Amino acid sequence: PQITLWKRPLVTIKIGGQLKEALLDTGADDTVLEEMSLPGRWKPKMIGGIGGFIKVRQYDQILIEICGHKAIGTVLVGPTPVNIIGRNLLTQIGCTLNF
Amino acid sequence: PQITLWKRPLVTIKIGGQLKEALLDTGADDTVLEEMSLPGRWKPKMIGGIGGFIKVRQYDQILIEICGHKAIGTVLVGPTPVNIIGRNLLTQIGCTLNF
Ligand SMILES: CCC[C@@]1(CCc2ccccc2)CC(O)=C([C@H](CC)c2cccc(NS(=O)(=O)c3ccc(C(F)(F)F)cn3)c2)C(=O)O1
Repeated sequence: PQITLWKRPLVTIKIGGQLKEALLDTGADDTVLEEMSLPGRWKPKMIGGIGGFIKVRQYDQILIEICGHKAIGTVLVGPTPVNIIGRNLLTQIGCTLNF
Repeated sequence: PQITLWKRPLVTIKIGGQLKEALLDTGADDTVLEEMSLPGRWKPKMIGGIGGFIKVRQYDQILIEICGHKAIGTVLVGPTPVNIIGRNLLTQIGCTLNF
């Protein structure tokens, strides 16, 4: 698809058989999801946004479908205003910025 | 321009006669720049992101050049860790996400 930016670029994702809404965010290095359970072990990560740093749980090799497109990679879980799909997964589904 | 997302989508902008580097961010509602002076009236605003909220100064009807493309709109100025071009100006240069 081609997504214009007049509205927030919110898509449906699927993770652990659950549908969720997520923001496609080209300013994010990483993908950050609201509190949920994921399989396997996690490792600690600190990430920075406009309001400062947050502590998140890093889960590697997580299956996630984004607007119909399969991706498998790192997902961080922590206090975030919205589920964010960052460049690590935007690259996997073939996403570019065009103007 | 077609921009891949392997790396941070950083572009050159021109604002108030100054050349600056800025992040194209499809997740930001608003454009927010690190501290600088801008002409005209401003009002205080609070904006949220990862890490919580920051206080910014809001300047309307500001002209910016983004990779050669002229855009006018609201520019916020405050303690952001990076210059961010958000959707309010990305729409004006006809920027889309494609996959
Ligand atoms: C996962 C980190 C995300 C990011 C990284 C910025 C960065 C880059 C390189 C180095 C250091 C830091 C990019 C980003 O889009 C935001 C948020 C949206 C998630 C953001 C950016 C710009 C402005 C706002 N505030 S706002 O009022 O314009 C706004 C508020 C809420 C939302 C919502 F959709 F997320 F809800 C979007 N925009 C928020 C942020 O806070 O940091």
